[PDB]
Amino acid sequence: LTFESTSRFAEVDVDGPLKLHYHEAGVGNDQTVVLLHGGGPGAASWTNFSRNIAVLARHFHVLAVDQPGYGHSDKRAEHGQFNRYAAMALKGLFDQLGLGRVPLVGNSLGGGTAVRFALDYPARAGRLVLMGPGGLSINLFAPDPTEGVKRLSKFSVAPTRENLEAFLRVMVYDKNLITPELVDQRFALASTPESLTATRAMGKSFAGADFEAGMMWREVYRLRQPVLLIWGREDRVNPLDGALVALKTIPRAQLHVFGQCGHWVQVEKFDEFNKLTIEFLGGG
Amino acid sequence: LTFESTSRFAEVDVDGPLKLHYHEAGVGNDQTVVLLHGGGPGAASWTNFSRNIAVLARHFHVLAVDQPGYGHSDKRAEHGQFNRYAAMALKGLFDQLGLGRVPLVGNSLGGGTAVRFALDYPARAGRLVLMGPGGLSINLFAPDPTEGVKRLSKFSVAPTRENLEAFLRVMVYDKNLITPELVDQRFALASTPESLTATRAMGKSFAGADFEAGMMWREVYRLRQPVLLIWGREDRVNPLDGALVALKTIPRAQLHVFGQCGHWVQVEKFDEFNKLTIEFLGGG
Amino acid sequence: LTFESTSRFAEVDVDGPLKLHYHEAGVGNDQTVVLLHGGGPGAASWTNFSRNIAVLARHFHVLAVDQPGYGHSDKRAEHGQFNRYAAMALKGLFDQLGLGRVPLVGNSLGGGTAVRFALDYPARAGRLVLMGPGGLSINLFAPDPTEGVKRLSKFSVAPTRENLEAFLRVMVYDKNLITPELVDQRFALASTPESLTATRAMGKSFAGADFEAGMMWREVYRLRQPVLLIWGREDRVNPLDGALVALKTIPRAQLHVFGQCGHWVQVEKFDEFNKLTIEFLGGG
Amino acid sequence: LTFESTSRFAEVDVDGPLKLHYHEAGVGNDQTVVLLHGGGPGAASWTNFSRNIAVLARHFHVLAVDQPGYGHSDKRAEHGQFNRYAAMALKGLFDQLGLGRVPLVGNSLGGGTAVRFALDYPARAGRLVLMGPGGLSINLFAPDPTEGVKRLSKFSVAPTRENLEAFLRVMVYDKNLITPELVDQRFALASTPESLTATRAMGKSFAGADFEAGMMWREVYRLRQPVLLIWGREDRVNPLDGALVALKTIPRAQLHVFGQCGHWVQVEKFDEFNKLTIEFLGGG
Repeated sequence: LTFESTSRFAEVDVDGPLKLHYHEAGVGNDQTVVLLHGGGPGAASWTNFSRNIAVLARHFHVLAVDQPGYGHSDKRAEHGQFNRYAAMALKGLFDQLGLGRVPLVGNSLGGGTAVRFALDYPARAGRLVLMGPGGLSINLFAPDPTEGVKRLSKFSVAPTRENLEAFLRVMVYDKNLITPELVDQRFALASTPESLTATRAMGKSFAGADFEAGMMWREVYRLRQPVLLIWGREDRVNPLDGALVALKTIPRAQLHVFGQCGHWVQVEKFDEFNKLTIEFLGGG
Repeated sequence: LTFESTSRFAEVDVDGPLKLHYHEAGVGNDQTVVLLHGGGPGAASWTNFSRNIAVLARHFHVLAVDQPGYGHSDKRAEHGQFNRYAAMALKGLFDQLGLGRVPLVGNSLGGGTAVRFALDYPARAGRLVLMGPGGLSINLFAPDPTEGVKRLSKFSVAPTRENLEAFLRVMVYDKNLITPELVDQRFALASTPESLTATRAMGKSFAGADFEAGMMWREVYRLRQPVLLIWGREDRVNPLDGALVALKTIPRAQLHVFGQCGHWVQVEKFDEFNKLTIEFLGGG
Repeated sequence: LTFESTSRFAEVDVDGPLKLHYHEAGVGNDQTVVLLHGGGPGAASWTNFSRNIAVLARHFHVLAVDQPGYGHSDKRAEHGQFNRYAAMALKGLFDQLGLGRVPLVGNSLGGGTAVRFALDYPARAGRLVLMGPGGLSINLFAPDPTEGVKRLSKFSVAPTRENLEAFLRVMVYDKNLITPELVDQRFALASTPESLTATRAMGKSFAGADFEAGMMWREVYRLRQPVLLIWGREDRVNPLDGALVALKTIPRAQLHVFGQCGHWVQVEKFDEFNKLTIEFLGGG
Repeated sequence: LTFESTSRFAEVDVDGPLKLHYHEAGVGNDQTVVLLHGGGPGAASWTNFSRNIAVLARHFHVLAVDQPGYGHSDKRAEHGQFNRYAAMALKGLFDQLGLGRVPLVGNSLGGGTAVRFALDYPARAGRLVLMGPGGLSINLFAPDPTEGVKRLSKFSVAPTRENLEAFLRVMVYDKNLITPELVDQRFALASTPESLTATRAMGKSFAGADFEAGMMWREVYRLRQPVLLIWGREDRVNPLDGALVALKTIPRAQLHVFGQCGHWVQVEKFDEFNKLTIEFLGGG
């Protein structure tokens, strides 16, 4: 399984044609699952889930979608509240691919997209696995913006290799995961004018007319499906105190916290993450 | 300054005439403040604030209002979401007394009413002092219903002196405050058939069409005034974990927690509560 | 597998001969695990883990020990801090059975025993699975004693069927688990003079010369092994706020919270509990 | 009331002579209070409390003490656990001035020193006011080291004006308080070779034999006096989650949180902090 063998494109309508890149694997399997990556500079489906896709493709039909603004999906300069926009894109892709009800797996911004989609198209969303998700999280103790969010912002406004590497280092517990290669590739993707325009448009979509769409901690008491919250104890971007309202108000919630783990849960606890996900989503 | 010398009635309009009983003192002072008691069986303005009224009336024009369902105020068999209903009553009283923008002090249910008023009539509410408020509180750790709320429900089903005294015991840290006289004064009001009709009417109001009006932890981010949250560390009705969302999301929040203090803060910590409130509200 | 086929006895020295009852199964397997039940009236190894033992005996050599004061183990009227006493008993049993390093699974009082044993004999304790454990838990929000602890206490002082059934009902989320049969058997065991003497001696062992042995939230930063904290979101005896210091200070900690689950985690989430335990403890 | 008019030295014994510099005012008043500043680079009694000293000296006999390692106090290259060391210095000063039992006000590091003193010399410490205290704080949600503490460490390694100004920025909510004058006054003290030797000596002291002396969240259950914990809601050094164990386990705790306030509470919320402190300490 490679970036190229799994690579696919689809065009959907969100206020016009919109091209979504995604990765597909496990086409023989009967349960489809959708993976949604996080929102940091240079984030994409393959770079964020590359290894998880191989493992999960043994049990499920995996669709790992590059969210609008990211990877090889379109990077419009104008859109509404990012999660609402990304959820409409995904709904376009569900209709095109003929999907019914599908479980969703989302990290950070992708978690928020998964929840916005689950609230807006309740019949189409199955079980949710959310790794340090944005939107449903509300930092009851941490001053906002957090250190990790400030380092994300600083890169958007001063896109240097040094700012990118500062962000990558607060994303993980074990800083030896941040190789000079991984910084080289993320910087190259992240610092293109189109990726920098997309990040600014994403970051400033939260303060707009439909800003309440991002405040999903107000809404998640409406979810009826089982939801697995997964947190790295040492997450500096979306810290653990952000889990509490979702854990309290989602009727069929569970929470798994990993010690010695940051924001990149699916990489830093690769084996334990994949086993939780396969078991919670049934087993394919 | 007695029950009799301070007693007042007003007839206000809430889908028809509604008699409110209240207590008024410090008519000599130019700064008005409204006190709103909690929703415990047999609660009323004088039994819950009698001694606070005397101290506060040195500095302020004090209106302590028996909420609908309580004391000598009308006890309708049917109404909407209680806080919405009680806030509309209060709005009626404000127009009749020609009050402009007035600070509000409120314990538990009357704290929820204060907030519902401050949200629904934003120009009419000043600084808020809220002691273990209901509605804007959401217990992130405490399983609902709490031990305190189960005792409130039990009295509603089996209205005996014993069930009233079990409720009063979990309302306070120092159980010696629960005198046979206080029990006799609460049980006299609590056990009238009008009072018992008002309690069921209230329970029904939280499950009805406008039930979201009760979930003010989703809305307090909209409050523009200074808000003093006051908690007893040992509150068994609305425990301390219920303060966190309001403290995070109210821009001009402050929190004061008293150790060795339960749900009846204005009495358990009389002198400290009176001094905090006088200072926070600007001293007269 | 039955109460009788698995039943075993061993005599150990703790300030004199002490008889411990325990249940043994999976003698063919190579990994031993020790199960330690909770401290509520009538609690025992078979009644608390009966079904889990069958499942876990497929992968491990299960030793489910009746803690001193419980089941068919001795019920002395005098001992030191209960967890220290129970940990010395278990150390006696490890030596007698020729065990080396063994993982431990403990609910509530048994969790505290497992931790006290892991701190006092560090080489003998493997991975720990702790379900709403006592001792390492400190209720940062919940007033102590909790509702569930009060109902435990009330039974010890007024051992009626009605008090026992009140305790059993706050131990679980789904109150239909508390059958008239389960109340009949627990009451019969719990209300014997020897079981009532043991419970009082356990309950009053926490306020004695070695009281600091019970305050294990001060010590768990010394644990070096992986530890799985498991909590029912709706636990009313040892609520979730008690997890936070252990989750923070144990280096290799994880936390799994189950929504719609009380204190009897291993029964109320039988399948999800057994799968977490088998996976965390390796797989046998 | 100036730096010069209030300046004092005492030579005390801590394994040998130790010069402490302090500021004294309100020699007219019979109730003494000691103020202990935080451990930020270039912190001292006058830069951290100058204006508080003037207000407090209307009511109290104020001693504001430059802790060892700071201001004009001795800056030894080696010492034990800092708080233990600083508390022994303070004990020396108490005996020389013939102080009996005196209340203590302390921010961050000086809050830890206040508590270490109150534990180690229980008869000599009165009421404690503690603003974002270190040592008794343990961050149940915030990954350690916090953003604030990493900036303190970074200055220690690369002592530039820029690194000092980055530290000051995360110390306060209103960044306009960080004037070029304050930066110049802190950077003057911070960048001396004695000061930079005192910072490393301090870091080494937290990893040494008596490192537990620093973990006072394990010991504050022993405090018998009233304790006012004061927190800025936006403290990025010692965040609000660090208050919870101390608030739970100090019998006579109170907590006051200010919204729109960081780590420098005595200045960010000058008038409210001065009024709380004067009232809590008994008004003179």
